[PDB]
Amino acid sequence: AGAAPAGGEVRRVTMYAERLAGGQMGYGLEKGKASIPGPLIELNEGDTLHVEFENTMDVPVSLHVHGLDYEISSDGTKQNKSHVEPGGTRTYTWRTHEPGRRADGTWRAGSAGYWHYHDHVVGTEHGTGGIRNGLYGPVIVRRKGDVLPDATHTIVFNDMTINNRPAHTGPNFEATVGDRVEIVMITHGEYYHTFHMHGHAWADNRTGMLTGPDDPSQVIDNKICGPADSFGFQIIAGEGVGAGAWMYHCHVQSHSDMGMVGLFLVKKPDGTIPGYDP
Amino acid sequence: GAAPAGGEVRRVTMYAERLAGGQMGYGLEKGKASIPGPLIELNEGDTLHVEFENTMDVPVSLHVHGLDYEISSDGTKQNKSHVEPGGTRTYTWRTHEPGRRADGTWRAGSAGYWHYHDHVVGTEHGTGGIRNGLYGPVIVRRKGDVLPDATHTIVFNDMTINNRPAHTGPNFEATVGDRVEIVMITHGEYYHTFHMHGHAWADNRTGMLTGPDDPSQVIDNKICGPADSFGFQIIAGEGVGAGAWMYHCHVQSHSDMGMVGLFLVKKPDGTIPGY
Amino acid sequence: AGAAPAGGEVRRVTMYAERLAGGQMGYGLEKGKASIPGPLIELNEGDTLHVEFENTMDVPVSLHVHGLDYEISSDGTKQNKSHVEPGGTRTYTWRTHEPGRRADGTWRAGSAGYWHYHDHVVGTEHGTGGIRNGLYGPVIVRRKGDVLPDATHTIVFNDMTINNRPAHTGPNFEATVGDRVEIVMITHGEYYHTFHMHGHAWADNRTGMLTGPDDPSQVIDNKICGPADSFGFQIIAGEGVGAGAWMYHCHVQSHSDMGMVGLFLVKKPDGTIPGYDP
Ligand SMILES: [Cu+2]
Ligand SMILES: [Cu+2]
Ligand SMILES: [Cu+2]
Ligand SMILES: [Cu+2]
Ligand SMILES: [Cu+2]
Ligand SMILES: [Cu+2]
Ligand SMILES: [Cu+2]
Ligand SMILES: [Cu+2]
Ligand SMILES: [Cu+2]
Ligand SMILES: [Cu+2]
Ligand SMILES: [Cu+2]
Ligand SMILES: [Cu+2]
Repeated sequence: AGAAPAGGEVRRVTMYAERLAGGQMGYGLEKGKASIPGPLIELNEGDTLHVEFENTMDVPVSLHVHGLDYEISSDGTKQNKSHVEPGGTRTYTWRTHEPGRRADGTWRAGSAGYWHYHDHVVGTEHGTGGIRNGLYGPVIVRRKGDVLPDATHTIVFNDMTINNRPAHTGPNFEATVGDRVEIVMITHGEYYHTFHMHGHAWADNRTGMLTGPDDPSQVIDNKICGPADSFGFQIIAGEGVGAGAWMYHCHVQSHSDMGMVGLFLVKKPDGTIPGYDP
Repeated sequence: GAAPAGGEVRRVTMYAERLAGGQMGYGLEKGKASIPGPLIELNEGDTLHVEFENTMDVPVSLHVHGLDYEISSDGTKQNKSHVEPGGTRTYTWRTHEPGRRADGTWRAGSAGYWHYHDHVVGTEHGTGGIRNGLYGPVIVRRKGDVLPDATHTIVFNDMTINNRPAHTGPNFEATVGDRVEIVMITHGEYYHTFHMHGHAWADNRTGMLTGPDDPSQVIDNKICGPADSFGFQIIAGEGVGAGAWMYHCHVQSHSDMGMVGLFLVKKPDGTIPGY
Repeated sequence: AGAAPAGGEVRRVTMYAERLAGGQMGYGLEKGKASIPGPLIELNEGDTLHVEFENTMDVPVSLHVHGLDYEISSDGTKQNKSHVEPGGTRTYTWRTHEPGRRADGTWRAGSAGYWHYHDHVVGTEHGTGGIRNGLYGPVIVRRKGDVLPDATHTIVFNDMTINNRPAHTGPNFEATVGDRVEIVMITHGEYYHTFHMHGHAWADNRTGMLTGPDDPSQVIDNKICGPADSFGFQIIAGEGVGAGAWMYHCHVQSHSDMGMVGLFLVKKPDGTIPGYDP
């Protein structure tokens, strides 16, 4: 349960770019604890986040965010001289805003949504190598009153992997029937995909939930998405369908056949998953 | 008219058969398998028990998008709810209306344009069965939804429409004024862009704006990928009159290679001008 | 903020198809002034446009429009024998309508939206050769009260080009901070793309702007699109982010690396751009 508070706090966080095993690179909030996808960044509309960023690698890296407000000096592009030299540090500043009525009378949308950050300088001047190595992460910006979940899982379709994992190796995620589960879904690389969840549908809008009986957003369980698209939704685990090993996968047929599959294990209260047998 | 509130327990029997030259299909009676398979329509609240029978020499399953089912009705080998050659099984699909949850949020109803397909032929994601023609449309209506005079199903399965040979349509006929409903499904390996000459729709659940407050983009072109489903209703010839109105994938090599047909909109006397 | 009036005017223009340098083809409103993309046609909901069209080329060409009302006589296809022979002429007629309640109580959508026109006859019966050559252009149909921009810019992703240009030639677009800028984005050809704008987001709906605090459309800065997709939006240039050279690009990694990139040059009031090299 819960709802998002009105935002406006100034926050600081340490971020590191680190080599990981397998030629992979990752972001982390703590030295030695980088992860792919990188750490989830949660902000409420109006918050400011000062990211004290350190590049612990032997090659330049950058941090570039979708959707938030930044001045060009926190762009994370080499083109604007906001990348980070090997061993260097720099403070990237992100700002967010509430919606509101402009003086001209139009409506200014807020920053709330499902967003992401990624490298922009490794391999190419668009971060093609660093994205491919794992330098991407989720950003959620909440509007005041937004329903909060019991858990949030990030699913990144990165070329032909999920979260840079080997073919047919999840990730799986667990919930109990009735848990309010939040999915952040991000795509990267060269390929278009279609993201599909067995047993669970969501609304194709900002929060993934219909606002009420007046909301005309299509209700879907299958969504085409391409490089750098990002969306999210919230579902009630097992709602209307019960416990089980509920597949999610890319529905591009060869993509699922070659490994782009994982499991949303929905448990009964006693912890069991009927008919689940790997 | 419009659609009623649902809550009926419906039954249907569905067969999977082989068809000419390696294709495979679903049907309501044997020897009558079609590609795409039979349209299933429900009202939110309805339950459907599909008495399924596999008539083929290989396993098959029935898996549906969007509807409520238990893990036992998955239609996946993974959960052992596939059907062995010659075997039978009853799949149960449920639907629900929208309403406020216990937690105060709004729960979406089942209404939408959906589809069902095989999941075990060729691969454990049904790649061979989908290619062969094992897919069909499902419509679930909300109470009050306007009913059409006709419903046509267009599936973009890899480089074909409805598994037909290149440059063979299908065409669909209507008369000016008809309320024409289109179920559009995509399957296989390619993205596509579905496009209709002369008619636009709203990019929302019904394909029609709710009213003057519906901000949905109005479009005549929509990108879709494998297992995307959507639908819409148009008044044929509205504002444009009768004639042979093209629809096609708008990916240029795709239309060029034959993903194209004609929506033949007839004058009340039955003649299509310029055709 | 100035607004679109109600429509209902009958407008007339002349349009020519002409060969252009580099084995190209384009539309223009005056002989010898064709461009790629073709001239922007703007209509108010309910206006009619009669296009006095001439084919100055040695192959059949045509004019086909998305989104607008036309009879098969102006369909623009060899199917409905509405193409234009070499040297020939023809008058194409487009109509638009306002929205309203039908007899049966259902709501008829207006013509308002971001649309486009292209050839349908060169190369094949689907205009593949014409579209590749540059026979395409934008159409904006405005609804009464729609907010009017200070400038409109058309970005067409045509196969692996922007506006048929060579790789890494932009185009760039200039604005001043505070300007209300309108983007028209059209895709053509064989491939999918994902349009991305640095520092500026918009609403995934008809206008690119949220109606108010009840509009649930997702706010995005990244959007997958395929051949003959069209959408548009207005942004306040630099809002929340400030002046600077703001990148836009296809976010498919190999597409950006290979030059599907341009610049949204947002200038301070004095015309300078921080950190940019003119
Ligand atoms: Cu970028
Ligand atoms: Cu995929
Ligand atoms: Cu499914
Ligand atoms: Cu990006
Ligand atoms: Cu599946
Ligand atoms: Cu296609
Ligand atoms: Cu068209
Ligand atoms: Cu499926
Ligand atoms: Cu066409
Ligand atoms: Cu591209
Ligand atoms: Cu960006
Ligand atoms: Cu077209």
